[PDB]
Amino acid sequence: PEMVRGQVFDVGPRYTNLSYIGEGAYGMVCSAYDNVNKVRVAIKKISPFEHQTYCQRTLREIKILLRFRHENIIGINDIIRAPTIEQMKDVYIVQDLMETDLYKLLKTQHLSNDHICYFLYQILRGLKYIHSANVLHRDLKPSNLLLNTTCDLKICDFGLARVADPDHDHTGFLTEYVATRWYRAPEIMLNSKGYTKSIDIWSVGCILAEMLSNRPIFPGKHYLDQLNHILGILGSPSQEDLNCIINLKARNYLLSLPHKNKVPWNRLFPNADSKALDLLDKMLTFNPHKRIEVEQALAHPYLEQYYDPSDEPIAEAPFELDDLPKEKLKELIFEETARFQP
Ligand SMILES: *CCC(=O)N1CCCC[C@@H]1c1cncn1C
Repeated sequence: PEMVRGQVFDVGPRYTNLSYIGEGAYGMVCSAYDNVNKVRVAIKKISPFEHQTYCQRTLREIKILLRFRHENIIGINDIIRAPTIEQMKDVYIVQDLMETDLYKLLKTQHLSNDHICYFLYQILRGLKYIHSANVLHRDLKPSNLLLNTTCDLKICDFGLARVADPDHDHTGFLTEYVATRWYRAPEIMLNSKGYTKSIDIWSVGCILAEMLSNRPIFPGKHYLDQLNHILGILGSPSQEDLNCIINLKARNYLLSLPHKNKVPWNRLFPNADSKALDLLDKMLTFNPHKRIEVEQALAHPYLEQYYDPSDEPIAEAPFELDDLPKEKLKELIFEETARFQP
C-alpha cells in the first residue's frame, strides 16, 4: 500500500503519484493521478468506524453527494474500500481536484466586482439545488467553496447537512451548536436548531461581505461574542423582530442590551457595488422569516447578468440515523459504497 507521511493511504493502482495536501476535517487528504480518466483528483481518507457520530457524518455526506448531480456541487467520482465489512477500516472518497478555495483565495487576492458577482451567482445556483432537495448544508464558509483555474465554483462538505425541518426548529437560549462560528445566524444563539433554509442564506450573506473586504464580517472570538459582533453592525432588533422571539431568556437578553445603531453597509464597504449591498442587506436580515430566500436572491438585480431560472436546476428527488448504532452504520456505509466495487 502507498504510504504518505508514514501512514497508509491505500488508493490502489488506479491512483498513483500521490502528493500531501493536508489533514482535512476528518483525516488525511492527497491529490493523485487517476490512471483511467487521465487527470489528477482529490482523495480524502476517512476512518469513522469506532464512533457513531463520525459514521453518521460520513454516511450523510456519501448519501447526499451520490444523489446530487449539479455543476456547482462537488461530486463523488469513486469510493475505495476493502471488499468485505470485516476488512473495511478506511474509506477513500475520490473527487474532482480543484486548485483552490475561497478561504485561500481571500487570504491573498482582491476580488473584482465581476468575480464577486460570478462567485455569488454560483454559490446561490448550487444552493438553489440543495434547498430544492429539502437539504440544508449548515456549514457554508469560504473553505467549503472550491474553485478551479477558470473560477468554476463547487460547494464541498456535506457532513453537517440535514433534511430541513422548520416545524421542529425552536429551542432555548444559548443551545450549543456544531457549525462554524463566524458564519452562524443570530437565531442559532437565541432560539433556533438550524433546521430551516434561512440558516444557509445567513452564511452566504457573511461570505458575500467577506468577498467585499477580504475580512470576516462577524469574527466572534467565542459562542456569545458572535452575537455581539452581529448586533454591532445590524444594530438593536426592532420591536416587531423581538416579538417574533417568544422564548423569554432570549427575548430578555436582547432587551437587556444598550441600544446599538445600524452601521450603514456603504460605510463598511465604501468600494462595493450598491446592488451588491442591497442584496447583502437582504441576506443579513436579523429576522429569519424576513430573510431573502435562495430563489429571490438569484432574481436580485445584482445578479441580472447571470439569472436564468431555466438554467438553475432543481433536484428530481428531494430527501432515522440519529440513534442507529455504529455497527449498523458501517453496514450502511458498506452498502452505500458498493456500486464502486468491480
Ligand atoms: C470540502 C473541502 C475539500 O474537501 N477540499 C478542499 C481543500 C483541499 C482538499 C479538498 C479538495 C480539493 N479539490 C477537491 N477537493 C474535494
